[PDB]
Amino acid sequence: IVLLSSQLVVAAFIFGNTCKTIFEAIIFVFVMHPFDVGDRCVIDGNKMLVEEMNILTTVFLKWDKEKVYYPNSILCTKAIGNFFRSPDQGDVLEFSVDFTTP
Amino acid sequence: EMNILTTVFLKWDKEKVYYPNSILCTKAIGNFFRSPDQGDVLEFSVDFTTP
Amino acid sequence: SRFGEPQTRKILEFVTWTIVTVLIGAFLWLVKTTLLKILASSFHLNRFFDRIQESVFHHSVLQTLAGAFAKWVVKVYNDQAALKHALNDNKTAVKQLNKLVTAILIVMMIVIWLIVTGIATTKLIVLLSSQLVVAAFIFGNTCKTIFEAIIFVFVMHPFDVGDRCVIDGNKMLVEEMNILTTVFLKWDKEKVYYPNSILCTKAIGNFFRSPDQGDVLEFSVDFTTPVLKIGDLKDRIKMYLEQNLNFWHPQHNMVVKEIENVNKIKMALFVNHTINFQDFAEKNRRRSELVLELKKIFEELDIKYNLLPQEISIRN
Amino acid sequence: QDFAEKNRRRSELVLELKKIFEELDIKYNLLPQEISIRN
Amino acid sequence: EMNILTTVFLKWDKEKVYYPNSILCTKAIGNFFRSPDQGDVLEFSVDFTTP
Amino acid sequence: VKVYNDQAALKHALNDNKTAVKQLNKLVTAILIVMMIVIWLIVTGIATTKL
Ligand SMILES: CCCCCCCCCCCCCCCC(=O)O
Ligand SMILES: CCCCCCCCCCCCCCCC(=O)O
Ligand SMILES: CCCCCCCCCCCCCCCC(=O)O
Ligand SMILES: CCCCCCCCCCCCCCCC(=O)O
Repeated sequence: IVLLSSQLVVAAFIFGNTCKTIFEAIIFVFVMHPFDVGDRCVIDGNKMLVEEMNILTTVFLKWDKEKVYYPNSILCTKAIGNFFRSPDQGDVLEFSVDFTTP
Repeated sequence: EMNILTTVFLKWDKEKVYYPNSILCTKAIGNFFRSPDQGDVLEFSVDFTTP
Repeated sequence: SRFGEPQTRKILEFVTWTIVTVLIGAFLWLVKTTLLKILASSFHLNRFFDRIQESVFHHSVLQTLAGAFAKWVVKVYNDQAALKHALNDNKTAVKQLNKLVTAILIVMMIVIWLIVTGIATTKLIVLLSSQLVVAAFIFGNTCKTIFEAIIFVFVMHPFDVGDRCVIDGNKMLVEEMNILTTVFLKWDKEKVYYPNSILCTKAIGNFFRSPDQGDVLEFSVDFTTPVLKIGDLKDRIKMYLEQNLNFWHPQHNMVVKEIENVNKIKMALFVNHTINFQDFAEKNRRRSELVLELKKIFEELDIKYNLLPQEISIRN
Repeated sequence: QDFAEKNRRRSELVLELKKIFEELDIKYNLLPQEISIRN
Repeated sequence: EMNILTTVFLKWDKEKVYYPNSILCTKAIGNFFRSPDQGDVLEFSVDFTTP
Repeated sequence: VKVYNDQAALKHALNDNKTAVKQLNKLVTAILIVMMIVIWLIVTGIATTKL
């Protein structure tokens, strides 16, 4: 019994960090829950559609439908926009005219 | 809205943004609500020869 | 490259414990074997079973035929090769995992035997304990790295061998997969060794696994272009796309984006290809023809862009 | 959530702005350049 | 030359450069020697009115 | 004389890619010697347990 417990401690020392990552990803997916499948999200300015959610990764489609795999261990530290959940959105048209325009 | 793990914000165009508190807490945050009357600037230029 | 190429009392106590240790060993052996079999199988069985069956079908057909055709025949052989390479790399990776695990299993069993049997004495236990602690630091990052690499390769599995992937804007073909590295070919066929410990933190694109992809043609026209010519441009583009349905889906959008000064209107044409971008050269050939069609339409409709006029004052 | 639709609506607004500038005769001009000629 | 702690490289102008292996271990490394025949690109532009 | 000069050039060209192995050998050996000192101290019983 002692020997078994001793090795669990060693394994923790060595692999605890990967277990930590998996757990953090679980919290991101089930507790924070920033998006669902089919939502358009904005990550680093990229407007992407969520195709699939998993524990370790999120699969998105870019505007040109390239499939992209993001580790959840990375998404956990980003600010994520979600258009699906947004209220009516606004916009801007910028332009310029001559100084002398009455 | 506010929560323990994440703060939710709306941008000027109203997209909804989920922003983890674990990153937000290491940033400097301005707050216009709590601010006193604020100031502003108009920059412009004129010709050198203007008297 | 594979792709892209042109005192019987004490004696019995001893024996009893030796037998127990041996059984522990067998148990762990069984566990080890089982986990590797699961990993090795599920990796492919639940992902490309169907590609294997397609390959078998086409070869059955070729054998039958023997009793753009050439382009088809070549594609059939290239796809079979890709599956063979994926299969061999998986077998290799699993064998490498097998060696790492077998070796640690053997070592721990030696230690277990020595201590449960009473052979190791207090001083030996102290030294073994220290050796393990020191090793824990030295090989600490290595063990972590290998573990993460295993999860990346077998669990996350963002790409297979032969897939055209996009990493940090670099469109690269996967040549080989291993536990510590992935080998990629760049568009100019430079061979790149890319560590998995880095690749594990990136967003990785995969064209092979993508649905039909879209594209954009951006352009500008003069601000004075009559709205009627803008309407004719939209109509002419629609007719072009509808006459080439082997290349383009009927759905497209013309977006007017911006008015700069009162001189320029910025526009973009959004189109949809009938292919994904695994064949990059083919994508560019189809796009190239669309760009030349846009050229032709502008000439026929007399769509122009002029620079703003400059007023000049002359002193002597 | 639907970008193609957003852009269609925005495009019509951009073209309306174009139309208004033309009808109201709103322009932009470059600053005049004085030239001295030494032949 | 290659050693355990460092790799020594020559730049195009033959400057001798010493890299810690500890930093090379985290880089993507191209290898021309091991590459298949390589390709290239010539970019250019022409007038819009070119027939 | 050309044959012997070419032989020397080739032996060096081949030995140049094995320098890392020679370095590893020295490292491993140093470790091995230390391990054997410790083994000697323990197996002969000369060392005591407090030390
Ligand atoms: C606490 C960690 C121990 C378990 C280690 C095994 C890896 C975590 C479980 C993987 C679940 C499947 C993840 C999604 C895979 C996919 O992208 O299809
Ligand atoms: C590792 C454990 C994490 C869970 C402990 C924190 C509890 C959740 C904190 C709020 C963020 C998620 C919002 C859920 C909706 C709600 O309950 O209001
Ligand atoms: C770090 C400890 C060893 C890891 C397990 C064995 C090696 C795993 C596979 C990585 C690639 C090494 C083999 C190919 C080398 C080559 O390119 O010739
Ligand atoms: C024996 C421990 C020494 C500590 C340094 C660890 C590496 C072992 C020594 C081998 C030499 C490493 C390369 C340095 C360059 C050279 O040898 O010229």
